[PDB]
Amino acid sequence: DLGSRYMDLKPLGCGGNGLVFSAVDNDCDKRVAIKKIVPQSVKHALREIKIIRRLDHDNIVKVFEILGPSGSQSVYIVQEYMETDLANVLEQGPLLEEHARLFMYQLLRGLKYIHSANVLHRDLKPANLFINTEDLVLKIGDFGLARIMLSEGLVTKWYRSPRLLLSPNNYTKAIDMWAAGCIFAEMLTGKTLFAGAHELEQMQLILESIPVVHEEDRQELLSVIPVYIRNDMTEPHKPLTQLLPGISREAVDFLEQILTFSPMDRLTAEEALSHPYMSIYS
Ligand SMILES: CN1CCC(n2cc(Nc3ncc4nnn(-c5ccc(F)cc5C#N)c4n3)cn2)CC1
Repeated sequence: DLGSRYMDLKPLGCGGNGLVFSAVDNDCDKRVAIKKIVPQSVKHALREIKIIRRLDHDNIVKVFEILGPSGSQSVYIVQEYMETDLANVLEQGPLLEEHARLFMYQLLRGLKYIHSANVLHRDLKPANLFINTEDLVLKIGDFGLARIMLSEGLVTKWYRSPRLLLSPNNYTKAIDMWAAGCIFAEMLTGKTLFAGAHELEQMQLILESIPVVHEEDRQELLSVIPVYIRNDMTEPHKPLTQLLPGISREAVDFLEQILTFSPMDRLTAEEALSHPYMSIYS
């Protein structure tokens, strides 16, 4: 019951920072999502506020207000209420190719925007992608958004690129592109593309399906895991076509251009939108 504006406070879940509540705005009779934030946390909240406050795109969750002691402009981030998240949608099964393709287009539009603003998403995963099922609108959650320049066991590693498994602190625009490809594959199958228990099993799963076409990358992998490194890494044992058996050639071909081992062969959000597979939303 914090403030006179935000009534009927009901929990929605838990973010990587704090709790999320669902509340009704008293000014306009429309629902909002409020993030409560409980030092090193003070510096981390200051950066997050400055960024998300200046971003406004159709595929980025809208941030309405920044509050503190009960409606004063701990911190409270008031943002738009979305019907559900992608994780919830995919728990009910895979999507029709037309829906996976439409959400991928929106995800890429949202990424092209934040990348253009030199912001990246450090935690791109289906739980951070919000959906309004009637409108078929996908929006990228604000938590995780950062400038390009405790509870560790609870952070998801399944959408991490091979480069991010090898250099865990270095974040780039390309790492978001890998996660976008993993999310697309998951929308089509309903299953996690690479579901490794630890960083070692993860890399082994990717290496079973993704070709290593550069000697620099193969030399780097030979130092980390010599046993599962062959002389010809150009031909995986279980390629992407085998991991997505029911889905179309067009979709697998597009995904093969995103799920590249090296960030230098990978399509940027802008290049992926220009690809004939995405360019169909004129
Ligand atoms: C457990 N499962 C049940 C369904 C649930 N759900 C969430 C919404 N709407 C909604 N709209 C705008 C939001 N902005 N942040 N955020 C979050 C909500 C929960 C959370 F953990 C992290 C974030 C973050 N960032 C938002 N949720 C509708 N249903 C998701 C969690």
